[PDB]
Amino acid sequence: KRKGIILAGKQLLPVYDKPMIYYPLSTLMLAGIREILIISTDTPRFQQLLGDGSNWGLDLQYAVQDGLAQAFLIGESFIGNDLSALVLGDNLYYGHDFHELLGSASQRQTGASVFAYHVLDPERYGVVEFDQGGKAISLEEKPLEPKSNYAVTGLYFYDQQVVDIARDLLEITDVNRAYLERGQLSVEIMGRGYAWLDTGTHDSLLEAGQFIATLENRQGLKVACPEEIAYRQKWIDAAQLEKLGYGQYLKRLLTETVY
Amino acid sequence: KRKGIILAGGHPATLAISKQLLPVYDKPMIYYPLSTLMLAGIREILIISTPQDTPRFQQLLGDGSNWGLDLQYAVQPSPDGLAQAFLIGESFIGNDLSALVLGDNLYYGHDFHELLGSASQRQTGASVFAYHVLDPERYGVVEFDQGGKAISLEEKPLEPKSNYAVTGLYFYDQQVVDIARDLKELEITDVNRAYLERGQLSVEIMGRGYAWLDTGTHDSLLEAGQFIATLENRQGLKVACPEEIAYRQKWIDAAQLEKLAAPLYGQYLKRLLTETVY
Amino acid sequence: KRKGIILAGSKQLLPVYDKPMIYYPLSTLMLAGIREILIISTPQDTPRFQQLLGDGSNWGLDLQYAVQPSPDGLAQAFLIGESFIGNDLSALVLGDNLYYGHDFHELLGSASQRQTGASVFAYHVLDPERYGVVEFDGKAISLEEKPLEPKSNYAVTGLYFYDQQVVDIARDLKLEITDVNRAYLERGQLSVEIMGRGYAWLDTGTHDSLLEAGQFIATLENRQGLKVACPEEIAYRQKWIDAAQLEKLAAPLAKNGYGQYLKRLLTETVY
Amino acid sequence: RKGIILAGSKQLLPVYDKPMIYYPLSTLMLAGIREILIISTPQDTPRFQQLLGDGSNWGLDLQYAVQGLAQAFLIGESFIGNDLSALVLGDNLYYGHDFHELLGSASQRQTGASVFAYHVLDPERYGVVEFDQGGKAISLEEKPLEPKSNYAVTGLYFYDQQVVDIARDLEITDVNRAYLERGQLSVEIMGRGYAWLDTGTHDSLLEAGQFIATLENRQGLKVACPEEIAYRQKWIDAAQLEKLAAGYGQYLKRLLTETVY
Ligand SMILES: CNCCCNc1c(N(C)S(=O)(=O)c2ccccc2)c(=O)[nH]c(=O)n1Cc1ccc(Br)cc1
Ligand SMILES: CNCCCNc1c(N(C)S(=O)(=O)c2ccccc2)c(=O)[nH]c(=O)n1Cc1ccc(Br)cc1
Ligand SMILES: CNCCCNc1c(N(C)S(=O)(=O)c2ccccc2)c(=O)[nH]c(=O)n1Cc1ccc(Br)cc1
Ligand SMILES: CNCCCNc1c(N(C)S(=O)(=O)c2ccccc2)c(=O)[nH]c(=O)n1Cc1ccc(Br)cc1
Ligand SMILES: [Cl-]
Ligand SMILES: [Cl-]
Ligand SMILES: [Cl-]
Ligand SMILES: [Cl-]
Ligand SMILES: [Cl-]
Ligand SMILES: [Cl-]
Ligand SMILES: [Cl-]
Ligand SMILES: [Cl-]
Repeated sequence: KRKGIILAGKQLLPVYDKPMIYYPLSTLMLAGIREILIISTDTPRFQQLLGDGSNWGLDLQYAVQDGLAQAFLIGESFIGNDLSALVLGDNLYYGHDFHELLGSASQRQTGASVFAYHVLDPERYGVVEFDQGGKAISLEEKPLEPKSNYAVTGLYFYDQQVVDIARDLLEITDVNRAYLERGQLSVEIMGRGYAWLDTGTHDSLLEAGQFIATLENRQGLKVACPEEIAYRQKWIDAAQLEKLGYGQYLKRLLTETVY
Repeated sequence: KRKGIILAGGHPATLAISKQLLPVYDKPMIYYPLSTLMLAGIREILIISTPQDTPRFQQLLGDGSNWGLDLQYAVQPSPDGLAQAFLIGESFIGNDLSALVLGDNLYYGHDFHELLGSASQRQTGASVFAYHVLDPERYGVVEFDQGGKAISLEEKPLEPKSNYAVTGLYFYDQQVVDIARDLKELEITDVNRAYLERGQLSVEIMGRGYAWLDTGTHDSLLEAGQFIATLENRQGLKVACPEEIAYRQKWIDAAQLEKLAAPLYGQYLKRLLTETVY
Repeated sequence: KRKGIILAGSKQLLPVYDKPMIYYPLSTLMLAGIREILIISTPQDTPRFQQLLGDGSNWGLDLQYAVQPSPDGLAQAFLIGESFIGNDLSALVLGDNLYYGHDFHELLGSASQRQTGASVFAYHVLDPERYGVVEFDGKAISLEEKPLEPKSNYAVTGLYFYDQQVVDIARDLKLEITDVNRAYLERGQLSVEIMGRGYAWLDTGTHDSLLEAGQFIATLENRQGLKVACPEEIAYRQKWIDAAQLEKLAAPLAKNGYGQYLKRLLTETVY
Repeated sequence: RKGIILAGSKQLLPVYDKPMIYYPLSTLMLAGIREILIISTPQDTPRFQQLLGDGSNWGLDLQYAVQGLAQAFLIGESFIGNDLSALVLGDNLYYGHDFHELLGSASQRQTGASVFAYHVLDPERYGVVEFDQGGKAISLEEKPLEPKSNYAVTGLYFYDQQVVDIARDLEITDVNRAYLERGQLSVEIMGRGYAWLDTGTHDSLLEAGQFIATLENRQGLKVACPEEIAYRQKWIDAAQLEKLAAGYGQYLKRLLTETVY
């Protein structure tokens, strides 16, 4: 059992054709996570949008929020004794093998898993330094002189240790460094063939919109449609999808094989 | 040995410069299919184009020895079909395995090196890629049975059997030249159907996680440009930079990259010498 | 008579969305009523423009061609085109500039109809250091070529209207267009008209701006069902070519959206 | 002249750097209108109230009412009273040189109605206006199957004291035809040099966003910033702009210390 947390501290704005929250929600769903806590300021508006999630075969809970690590304190009782995963509300991911990348991370039963991605702008993120042999040797939160161009993405997989590490503090980078110092941090490369886009500024929200529109209008498939992912995980049956351009798309999913 | 062919066929936007010489954002369109053949490990490449455009590719790309490639050039007298590439490049292909790419196609995704590697390493039959599109009527369409086996190909069908379009990327064994010779426009789809009829066609799915973009219209060239710019300005890495791929294949050494970087894109090539990229 | 010069120092043969970049500055000179135009470019690019545009008689224009041996400055255009200009009023446009807005015919008309001094356009930009910057007291008091500390955010556009003085001013320079314009300013014969924020003046000179310019034109054109800076349209509306000539020009492009567009111009009133 | 914005949520979505409602709001403000009624759904009316307030921060008087497009004159009948009126739709964006003067001219007629005709690829989606050989408007059709022209009537309407009673007796096109039938409809051409964009679909909202970003990042000026328009109309002084300003804040500060023509 692994439980999910989305921290939305903007995430109700659409990226092209659906609310921004649908991307991190879809990401946790693709990783096989069904029990998800949405932490925000906005909490009632997410409740109004997403409900308890039983329409999508999910169990959605809500909590209200001083730092990203604070999510483990707020969701401590939600996490209980289970493995956890944390996603940030303003990140979207796209690529081939993304189901498998998440699967591998979510299936480790010990330590923590994070993803390093080559960016132009590493100073804006957690930066991970590698030695000559490609081993992760240091983490720095928004460094003035980055040790590498490899930014840690807003996607984190944690074992039962995280709550107690967070308690002894609030930077997510300190949590991740505590695992690294114990030799229990897995840093997987997210290859340049994957797209990890910021949706956090006026410019990047626009770029992300154009990016999704180009893929979707080319393929005739949607990126990060939660009802599709639910259906393909077999968390909802054809009857439930039937009940649930977006409506037309869901109908098409019942009458087409997509590989 | 597998040998590569890039077919760059043929207003008023393109009256001063053929389509595959137009830039997609920051580099000439030909750099994408060129980079694709290079990523598949192909170094000996024939560029077929119009009598007018062949000299301009020669002027842009040279013999390719700067990038550790062997580039040759041939002309297509008139646009009498895509299969005509095997007739024109028959002597270039000889008795070797071959690969055909179309000049106006752009590919991007994780495991693309591995997808190409697998196809290029088969020593028999033909390998093509099926991609889910909104607009299947514009392409070769591949129909699948309940067990996911390919059962038919149709060139630009009025009523497509599926949404799975065959991409502009083709891997062929020694049979292709003789199959092409016996065809009666000469369609690549007829070549592929001849393999399918012999049970020697491998149709690999190119997953929705890969981007296969058209660069063939004013609208799609613009979309493709915005797509590459977004990735490149996010990553600080280039898509389909031939000098990078050459360097990473170890077809050129750091000394050769330095020389190529000096006169120029140039700043980017210099950065490649002083950074580990996984 | 006012004679036009397009300096394209290749970039101006690249398309902005649906037509070659040169069609924008060409259309701009045409909208200003200029029919006799000299296209100055490199020895390599001059033949390619000749191949694209011809003598221009298809569009009721008289196009001539000259070469710039090496890129020794923008003012060099008046030395190269000295004989082409002769004793006539002149206009200079740069090959990588795109203009769009309401009253652009009237803005150009007014400038082209002055029979004395020089007329330039000041446009509020985020990035003034990249251009000639004009300082105001609303009277223009100074010009600086790509200043490190700009006196204002008002950039001088790539669009210049000159009287018979320009050739002799250019002859005595040591070669910046800004020095030419300052020589007029020093004589109190420089007219600096504001190009309002309601007009779009876009750079097409980098990978990023060429893309932005492309998206900009596509959005207008697909919204309106009208083209921006289509030379055959402007020629037809100036009555430099008749319906018969437009029909002939449309026929061979019949295949595509551009031929179809020219045919539509014969059977529709557009205000 | 009193203004009505009908926003029938979509008009709270941003076009690049500001809420969509800021464009039609800025349009009424540029036309010199300070008293504006925002009509929306029972659900969205409170959200506009929360965003915009009574508008006194921007030297405006903003009122709110809840909800065909002609129904706006019935709902805002008491708001309009005996005054001239102007109606804008919540999902339309306008840009061009002389837009202050185009609006000024329309807003300054003291009789009949003024609308704007714009050449579009897609006339069937709008009110279509037909012209005779002499450029006179001879007919209006609401979303015709066979459009008589490519000239769409924009979401921008100027009305005299007659409109409430015409509406009482529900398509905006019928209201406009009633004026046309009385020979009291002025149809001004909005030239191709102006941009009139739809922000009503996923595709057009994206296009509109890219369009505004390109202009704004080129000029270092904002399109349809209400605080700027208020300041330039002298409805608020430098002191009030300073308070409101305390990238968008930085922009308002810049407006106090720069001459912009
Ligand atoms: C062929 N396997 C790869 C799946 C394609 N991958 C899918 C993606 N991606 C393109 S993704 O993976 O990059 C992604 C997922 C969530 C958010 C953002 C991106 C998607 O958006 N939706 C979808 O249904 N699948 C198929 C799918 C989903 C779940 C199951 Br279970 C099975 C299929
Ligand atoms: C093995 N790392 C994953 C590959 C990343 N893949 C790379 C891509 N891609 C994003 S791609 O593969 O999608 C692609 C390649 C050619 C044309 C179009 C797309 C690219 O453009 N350039 C590059 O150098 N590589 C690394 C690379 C190249 C060659 C070698 Br050999 C090793 C690395
Ligand atoms: C009728 N006055 C409005 C002009 C609309 N203006 C036009 C523009 N503009 C949008 S523009 O003016 O901004 C412009 C012109 C050239 C290059 C770049 C922009 C245009 O591109 N094409 C066109 O035919 N006209 C009509 C037209 C042209 C010439 C004559 Br003569 C008559 C009509
Ligand atoms: C010559 N100046 C006319 C307007 C310039 N143009 C302005 C525009 N435009 C670009 S616009 O006019 O196309 C427009 C306005 C509102 C909504 C949509 C578009 C604008 O957005 N804001 C602004 O302050 N002005 C100056 C300004 C405004 C008010 C006064 Br009063 C004075 C100056
Ligand atoms: Cl981190
Ligand atoms: Cl990769
Ligand atoms: Cl095929
Ligand atoms: Cl995939
Ligand atoms: Cl100057
Ligand atoms: Cl203006
Ligand atoms: Cl109407
Ligand atoms: Cl106009």
